[PDB]
Amino acid sequence: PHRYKPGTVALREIRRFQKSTELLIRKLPF
DNA sequence: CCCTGGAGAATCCCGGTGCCGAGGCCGCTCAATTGGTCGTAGACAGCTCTAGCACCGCTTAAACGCACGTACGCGCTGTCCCCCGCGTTTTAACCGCCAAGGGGATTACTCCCTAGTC
Repeated sequence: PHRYKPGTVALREIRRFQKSTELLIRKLPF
């Protein structure tokens, strides 16, 4: 099982967003 | 007791082709310079006047050490509860299908506006 401990992918995924700069909110519901 | 070979998987990175738009080029174009005025407002004293610099001696009011003392931030213990990674499902926009008006241009019939001579 390729299950990582809670938070192991969290730091990576935070890095992924804080690199990005796009719109985080879907336009139609807004 | 704790370290790692192997493996799974995310990262860094440069080819490697397609695209749309940044920048250059063209044609106006309108607003900053500039001539003058004439009179406005601030620089230049100038008289004034007004609060502060330093000084004096007190007065106990705060400031600091010493000693008691005591309880709280922090670090130890344990459990427990609840949120995540992954697996399965369902709203959620997007692009095709159809037959009918709306309309904007677009051209055809024609009809009056225009203008000639026996």
